Amino acid sequence: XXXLNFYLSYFDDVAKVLPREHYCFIVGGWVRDRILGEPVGYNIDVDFLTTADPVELAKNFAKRIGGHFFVFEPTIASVVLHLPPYRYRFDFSPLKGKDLEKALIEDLKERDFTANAIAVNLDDVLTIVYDPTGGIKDLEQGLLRPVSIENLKRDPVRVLRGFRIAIEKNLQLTEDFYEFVKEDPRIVLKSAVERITHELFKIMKEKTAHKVIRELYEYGVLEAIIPEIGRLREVKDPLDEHTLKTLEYLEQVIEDRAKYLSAELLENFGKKRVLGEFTDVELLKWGALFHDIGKPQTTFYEHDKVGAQIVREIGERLRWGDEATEFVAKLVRHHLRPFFLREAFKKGELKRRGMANFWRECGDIAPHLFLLSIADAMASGDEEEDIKALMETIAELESFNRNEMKXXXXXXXXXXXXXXXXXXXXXXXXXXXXXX
RNA sequence: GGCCAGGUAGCUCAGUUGGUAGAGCACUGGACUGAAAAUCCAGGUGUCGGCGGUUCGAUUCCGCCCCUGGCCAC
Repeated sequence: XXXLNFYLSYFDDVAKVLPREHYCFIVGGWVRDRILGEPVGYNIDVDFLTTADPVELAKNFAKRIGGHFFVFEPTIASVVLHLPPYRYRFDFSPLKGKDLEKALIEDLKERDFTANAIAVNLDDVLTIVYDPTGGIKDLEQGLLRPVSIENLKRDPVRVLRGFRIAIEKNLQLTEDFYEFVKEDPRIVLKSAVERITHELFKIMKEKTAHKVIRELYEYGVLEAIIPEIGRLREVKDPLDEHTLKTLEYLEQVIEDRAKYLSAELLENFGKKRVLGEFTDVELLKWGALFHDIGKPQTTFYEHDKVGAQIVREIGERLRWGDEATEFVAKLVRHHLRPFFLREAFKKGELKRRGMANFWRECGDIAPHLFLLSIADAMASGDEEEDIKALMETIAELESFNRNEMKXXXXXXXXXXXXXXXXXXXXXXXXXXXXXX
């Protein structure tokens, strides 16, 4: 054990439920988050270790705060409270033993990292902390240290969390972690697939993510999870450096998306929800990772379609959404289109036909496609003239869409009259002529 | 409570832009057979999980539910 800021309102609701003879402990992330003094976000996650009945506790607590109560999995209980601006999650876990303190420490020693192993008493919050793993000492040094490499081997998905949190909380992972990763990167494959997928996305969520992705490529964890990435190396132009730099540039372009896309294209950008907590932005970055996955398979003619099917296979395997992998695949197939239309514009051969076709085929990925094309044009070292030509091409497409665009009898006649419309009796006579 | 994948004949499974339904085991009858095996030919009354919505037309598109399975601490 080592010795106001730790306060959360709903902790009161924990005290008005929890019995007089039972004790409660605040454990894990929320402590670390607060020790770092990091801003409490709109998403709040708190973890508890209680000596009372987790089911009863969570039930009455949930009835108090007006959230939904549920249990899963050493069964752990949870309460979820969700309204549009803020979302709370409280995980309640059982703590049993003859000795309280010994049991608490016993639990804390099993956790993934030092900073996560810190715990406090709920009553002292409403300040003596428990960190047998010496978390705080590492937090002062800006270090993220696994409690044991055995703990990381027991639950290999933690190996991914290390990469995430270190970037997310801006900490430096210690040496034994990287050493152990170097040993067997493949270890992550021991835990469940959906957890790896979820962590991968959670990494793709933050804007420094390209650094972590590079770390996963160099340490070969990414290859272990996504084998098709390793096949970017066998072809020399450096393709892997090209794609990773394409990703970094895509994040830069994403931050600059306001000055590139028009207002109507920026309107709904980022609003598509995938896997519940993630947006089409993550899908954009994933699209940047896979933007050329087809070059090793095939000058490379068909590599975009091949890319699409490969991405589809990956989405199938890694248990993404159907709509998520569909979106990313569609993003990959069309990845070279703005360059083609750019080539049509530079020679002045681009007209209403090609624009109409472009907005017909894919209008949904248009902003994503534009940003991605810009990023790729940056990573390939295109001359400034070419870049500006591309951005003016994009300008022309948006300019075209914004203003300049304004048994079977039903099936063919309706479609034909709708196509011809894109004057009742006249059109009727036209349909009558269309019949013969 | 959240995400993901499935729901189609008794069992078990296909079906990328909307039309009228498909296989195999199994089951019934029949044929070659002293007999049978096994093989060939014929037989599917399916509220395409459920109720609405757009369409003349929904297994397919959209919306809301039901059921089964997989995941959900740090």
